[PDB]
Amino acid sequence: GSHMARIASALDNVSANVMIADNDLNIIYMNRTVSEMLGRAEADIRKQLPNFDAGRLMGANIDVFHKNPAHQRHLLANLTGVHKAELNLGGRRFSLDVVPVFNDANARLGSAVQWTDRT
Amino acid sequence: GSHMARIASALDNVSANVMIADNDLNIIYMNRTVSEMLGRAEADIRKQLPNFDAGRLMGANIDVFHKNPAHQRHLLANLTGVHKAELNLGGRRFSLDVVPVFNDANARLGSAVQWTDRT
Ligand code: HEM
Ligand code: HEM
Repeated sequence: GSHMARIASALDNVSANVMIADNDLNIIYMNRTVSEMLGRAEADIRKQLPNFDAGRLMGANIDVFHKNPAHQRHLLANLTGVHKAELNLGGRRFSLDVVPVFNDANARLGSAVQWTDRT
Repeated sequence: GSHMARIASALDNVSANVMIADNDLNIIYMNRTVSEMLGRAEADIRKQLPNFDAGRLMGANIDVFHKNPAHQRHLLANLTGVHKAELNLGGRRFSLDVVPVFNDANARLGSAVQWTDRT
């Protein structure tokens, strides 16, 4: 019944770091490699985001990590295909692959995001 | 359906190198990064598989690259969760994350494989 849960379970143990957000940009799943990766990156990320806490991402909204929350919400709300954003956080480089997820009626369910730590 | 076509399309442009095989172990989709990655690794892979051609992988059966094709077929047909294999090809190391793909009725459709070139 839940497509997001099916995708999360299938991807839980793959190499690719994958985080899944719902339509409100709440983080609802993180696979094992992404949790581990963000744990390692935590020190560096704090230099720019001092209150960032990797152990507390599940159930957090991504707003809090965005200067202008209205911008990402509009972009993300309107995605028809993959969006490749590139972030520099505290000296660390990340490529994000943002993948819009739909049901069989074309109704948007949320976003699957691949993280790649380029550094 | 087609669930595989949806998956292939959603992943066509992600960073993760992804290849998709059907129930008969025919390669039916390759995303962009996996094609490029296998193109770069072609010379080395030829040292061990002299007839390997990265440009001719689409539609090929993977039997041809396996010493005991019956082994992989049995293994793959029976997967319920991710299978993590490690390959050495012409001195190159690859991690494969093999993800069994099911429809919402639990009927197996094929296999999505993430490739990572560890070298
Ligand atoms: C939860 C950890 C996350 C952190 C720490 C983080 C941090 C950032 C930062 C620092 C920026 C740059 C602008 C700014 O700082 O105000 C940014 C931009 C952006 N974020 Fe993320 N973010 C996270 C998760 C996500 C997720 C899950 C998505 C999408 C589903 C996303 C989508 C975007 C987009 C779309 C932009 C700007 C897009 C562009 O201009 O290309 N973020 N983020
Ligand atoms: C298309 C290019 C491919 C090449 C060149 C390749 C090559 C190989 C090689 C050399 C082996 C080791 C067995 C042996 O040496 O005979 C192997 C094993 C294996 N292959 Fe692949 N293969 C490819 C694609 C795929 C795909 C798409 C799948 C999954 C659908 C797959 C699944 C496996 C599995 C399951 C094993 C055995 C894993 C284990 O026993 O741990 N291969 N492959």
